[PDB]
Amino acid sequence: ACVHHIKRRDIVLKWELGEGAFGKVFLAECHNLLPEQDKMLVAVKALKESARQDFQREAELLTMLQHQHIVRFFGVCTEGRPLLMVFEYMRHGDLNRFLRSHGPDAKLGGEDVAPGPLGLGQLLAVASQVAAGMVYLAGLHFVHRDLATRNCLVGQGLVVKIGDFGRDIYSTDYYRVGGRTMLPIRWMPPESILYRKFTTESDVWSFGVVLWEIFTYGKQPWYQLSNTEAIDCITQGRELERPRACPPEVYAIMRGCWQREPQQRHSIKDVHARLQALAQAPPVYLDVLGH
Ligand SMILES: Cc1ncc(NC(=O)Nc2ccccn2)c(-c2ccccc2)n1
Repeated sequence: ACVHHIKRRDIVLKWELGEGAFGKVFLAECHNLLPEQDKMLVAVKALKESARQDFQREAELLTMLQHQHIVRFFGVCTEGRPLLMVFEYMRHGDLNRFLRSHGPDAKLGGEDVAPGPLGLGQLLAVASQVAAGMVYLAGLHFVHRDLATRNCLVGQGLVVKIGDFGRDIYSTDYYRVGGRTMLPIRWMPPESILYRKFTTESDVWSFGVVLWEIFTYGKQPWYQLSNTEAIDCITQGRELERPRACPPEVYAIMRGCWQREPQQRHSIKDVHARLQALAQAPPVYLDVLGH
């Protein structure tokens, strides 16, 4: 257990940010966490609570996964109750709400983003960041299982990072099975729905769905269908349409994440190289991509 610890006197709760079942998230002030910083803002998760052993293995797993496009984990506070998990605070909240509030369906302030809906270059910078995080996880042979824009965070400078939360204003993004167990069906490949198989290969299908969410400005995949109607066409080989804001070159990336045969799909190292090239592309080349 190389899990970093924090003393409860070093954490000062300000107010709530989010809530769930196995938690509730607070914005807090943390002292002596990072040198030269003195005091910094963090997101503190107070746990529900015998799942202390479940919490410990989860803490050990979050310590292991530390990268530039993975939501930073600082440590736990085991001294007293409730048990606390400390993470980095992300000014813009989750990627889904960020997309919806910077979309054509938004009513209105410009420090990190220009007026109006996010541009093609911004949307691609957002997609390449999520891909870079998936390259690291696939590299470590880690299978996410819940890759969606509602599980990504956006920080100062439009830095996008991957996490895994519990949500609850995103209940329609899940299909309730055994009165407790939930599935993000709309984000799952046929092998996961039909055979209950989840691998690195299935994560690229999910990233492909994330790519479609980015370009639809956070709209739900298969929104026009119910959960069973969604399972039918996912298992029957039906693909999501090209988003209005999506150029054909990018739709070619999504389609390649959606090759039914898992082994016939492009690697995440590939998808990332194709997205990084488009994000780092000059405006002249990108203006040609936009029609
Ligand atoms: C309004 C708003 N700002 C920031 C947020 N979170 C973070 O800055 N970090 C973080 C880290 C780990 C787990 C959850 N959140 C959240 C939020 C709250 C609950 C769950 C999802 C996101 N919401």
